[PDB]
Amino acid sequence: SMGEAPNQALLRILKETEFKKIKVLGSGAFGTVYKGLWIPEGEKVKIPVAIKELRTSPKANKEILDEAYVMASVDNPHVCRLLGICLTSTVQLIMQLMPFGCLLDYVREHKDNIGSQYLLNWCVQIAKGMNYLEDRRLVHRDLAARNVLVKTPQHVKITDFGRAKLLKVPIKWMALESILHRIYTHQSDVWSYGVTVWELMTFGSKPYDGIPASEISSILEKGERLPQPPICTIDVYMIMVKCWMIDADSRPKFRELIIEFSKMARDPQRYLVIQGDERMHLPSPEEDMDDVVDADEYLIP
Ligand SMILES: CC(C)(O)Cn1c(NC(=O)c2ccnc(-c3ccccc3)c2)nc2ccccc21
Repeated sequence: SMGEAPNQALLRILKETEFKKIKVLGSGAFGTVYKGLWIPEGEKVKIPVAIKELRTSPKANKEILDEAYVMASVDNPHVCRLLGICLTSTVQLIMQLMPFGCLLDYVREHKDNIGSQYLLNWCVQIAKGMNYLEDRRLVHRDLAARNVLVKTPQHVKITDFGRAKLLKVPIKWMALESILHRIYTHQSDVWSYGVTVWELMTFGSKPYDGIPASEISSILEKGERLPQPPICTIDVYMIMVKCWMIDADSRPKFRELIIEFSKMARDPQRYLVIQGDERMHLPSPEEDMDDVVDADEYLIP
């Protein structure tokens, strides 16, 4: 070809009869998400799934199918992949179940059991997910802690490709040039990565809390950034500050962020100071659960 390489991803279409809905997991601007089980007809397999549904019209269907295109196209351990779609009256996106929910809600609810090792490992895993999207020439355009999900406390993945593109908006996560000039690059995703880290290191504090969205661009033009979280050493805070430069190229690349956070993750208590960091433990690995298989172990030929 002359331009981008051909996208040879498989869009799998699933029957309504192949999966059960168990309960509702959430409802908001993103849509409505149900817990379910996907049982492929001719296989001794049960797959825990999230089933997304909109909150029916041509506008809704076009926009949700664009998201399905992008999700079906990605394949990385730190990115949520689409398992398939279902063509009932309402188009349903069938995704891998992330049992522990989004990372923002997780850090809020488990603040008193989250250690430096978990926080820094999460930063590494998000950076890998984003670096992969950069390899696929994809700008996420909505990276935040709410859009990172938790498969296990050890394993997180990036989600929500409803604004993802090739190379009411979230003003407080966006780079300055995105707010002013609608310019979006992988480096604008780095700014958002910085804000995402700040969310985690503050245990899910709202950025610029009280300051309205219209004040943000002039605040950033003057040079005011998000403050240093109590637990953050200058080493970690410097990296956030580097993500928030005016010059987009002067910000770090995701590959460098993988490197720096993985160096720090080898000696976590040198880079994050948390009271009682040693004694903390988070969980580690009704229904007939015998033939249950996680989607990550269910690979299509
Ligand atoms: C929105 C909410 C309530 O925080 C999501 N929530 C989930 N969510 C997924 O398992 C999932 C998987 C894959 N993708 C998504 C997606 C995709 C696009 C845009 C938003 C969410 C979502 N699992 C939960 C388990 C317990 C409690 C809450 C859970």
